[PDB]
Amino acid sequence: SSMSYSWTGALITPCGPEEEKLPINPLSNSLLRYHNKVYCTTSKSASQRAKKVTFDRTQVLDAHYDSVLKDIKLAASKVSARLLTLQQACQLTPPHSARSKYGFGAKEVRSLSGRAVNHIKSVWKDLLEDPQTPIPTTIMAKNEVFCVDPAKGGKKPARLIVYPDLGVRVCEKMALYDITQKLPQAVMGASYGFQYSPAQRVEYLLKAWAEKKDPMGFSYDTRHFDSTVTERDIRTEESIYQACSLPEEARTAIHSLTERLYVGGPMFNSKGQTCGYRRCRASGVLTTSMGNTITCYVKALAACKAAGIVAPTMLVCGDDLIVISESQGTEEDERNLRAFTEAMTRYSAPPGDPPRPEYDLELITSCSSNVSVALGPRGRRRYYLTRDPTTPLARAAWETVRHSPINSWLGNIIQYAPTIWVRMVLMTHFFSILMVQDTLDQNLNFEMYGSVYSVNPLDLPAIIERLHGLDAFSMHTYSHHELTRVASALRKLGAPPLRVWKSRARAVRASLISRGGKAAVCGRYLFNWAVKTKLKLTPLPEARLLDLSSWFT
RNA sequence: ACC
Ligand SMILES: O=c1ccn([C@@H]2O[C@H](COP(=O)(O)OP(=O)(O)O)[C@@H](O)[C@H]2O)c(=O)[nH]1
Ligand SMILES: [Cl-]
Ligand SMILES: [Mn+2]
Ligand SMILES: [Mn+2]
Repeated sequence: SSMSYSWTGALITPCGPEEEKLPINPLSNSLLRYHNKVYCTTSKSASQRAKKVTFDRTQVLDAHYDSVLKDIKLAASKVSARLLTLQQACQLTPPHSARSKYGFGAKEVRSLSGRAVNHIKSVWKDLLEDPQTPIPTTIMAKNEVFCVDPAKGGKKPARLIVYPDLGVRVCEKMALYDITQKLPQAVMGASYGFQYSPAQRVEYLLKAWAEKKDPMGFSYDTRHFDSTVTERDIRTEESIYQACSLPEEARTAIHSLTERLYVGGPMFNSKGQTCGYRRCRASGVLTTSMGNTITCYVKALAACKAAGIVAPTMLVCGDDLIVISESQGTEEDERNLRAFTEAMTRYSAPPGDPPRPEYDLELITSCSSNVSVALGPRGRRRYYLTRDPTTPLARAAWETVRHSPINSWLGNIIQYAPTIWVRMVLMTHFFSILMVQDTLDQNLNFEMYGSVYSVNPLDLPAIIERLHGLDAFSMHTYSHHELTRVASALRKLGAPPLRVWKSRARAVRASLISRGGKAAVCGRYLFNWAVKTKLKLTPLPEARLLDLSSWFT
């Protein structure tokens, strides 16, 4: 039995000055009017979060768990992984990664400066030689943007981010980067959710649904997952990494990282003051995503067995889970789900919201998204991935000296291209703004899973065809759920309604077309929905030539 | 902060 955290009373402090909202939002004040509703989480609310994630865990495992873990270790044993060289690990450091306390930053790391390389040499040697001394961490509040929600308390408190010095972060990669690239896929196979594009995720869920004689589905998410992860879960994570075939030196670093960093340690705020002690997942270590996903998978698969879920097909992404299985009748389904939740709760993975069984695929939300349905160019049902557009619209209106929301618009257009809210609202706004700026042909960054991809706005039609298919330009007759949710979100943020967007889009389309070239292709393909007499849209040659593999894997 |  253990407390997730203990605290000294020292504040969780900010890094520098927190971003200020301005009196005019010139890029987004034609998108929506209720800018008062759009806020960024700050260190100010960090103490409120701290309180909500500090609690006593008392975990109890059973034979279901023991049996699943056994099978996972076995599957792990088929993996061979290597150390990264110090230098390879250095080059995987993101360009703005928070600098070391020891006199260098990401720039020096990525260029293999001598002082940075030498410091990292001594960090690595010290990991091989001291398997015990706790490694210090910094605790920080995440800054992210949401729309106020009266129901859910108004403003969400900032999540807590916990990470070690840059020098240690490089070492983590040396020991574990290769494992992060191989282990989840080896132990989960098709259940590993991170490997799928939106269309592929959709295809997978539909496939799973059609395979059952009488399907039932549900989603699950753990409340404050990192805080629920126990010291023992983390040692079990090690035992799973150690089941791979590894060179001896990696075994030793992995063990030291586990005991000195991953299982816990002292936390300092940005001012250097002792803040607390952690006995749970540090979100910010290399193993955050792999560890979350695997430990979620272990618990959830064991809980399925404990609950009597028949013929489970799982999709797991971090602490986000969908299970599609054979219905045993709604009465047993409901009982089985309570047993599932009970087992997860024993396993120290308690729910934010209790799960419930569903028998219609539209009604299952996971990873903030859900499958919906519309009609394609030949009048066939077409399934696609959508989500509540509230957060995307709020982020679309985050505009400060330090931050442009244009990249946000782009990321949503790519990921959610077939949706009614992207097609009618975000595409219309994006193209209008860039045209008026005369920056249509300037490349933008599309950010995904921490990676960044340079995209030209005028290549979107090819990109969208490749990622979502040509159907993405002719979806119509969207679902009641989706029409309702979109209209409501637009009202809530003070944006024009869909019919006004349709009028704006007509004019955006005509302006694009009038420019000829790739712009006119954007107009014809991306806004064929806006005109009375549809055009016949044919496969784009450039789309065949595209390889977008890495974007969603 | 990590993916
Ligand atoms: O910016 C983020 C968001 C989430 N997570 C990790 O993913 C887990 C699940 O996140 P979720 O969105 O379900 O929120 P939580 O379960 O933390 O309340 C977290 O506990 C973190 O370990 C993270 O590392 N960074
Ligand atoms: Cl069709
Ligand atoms: Mn969660
Ligand atoms: Mn989650």
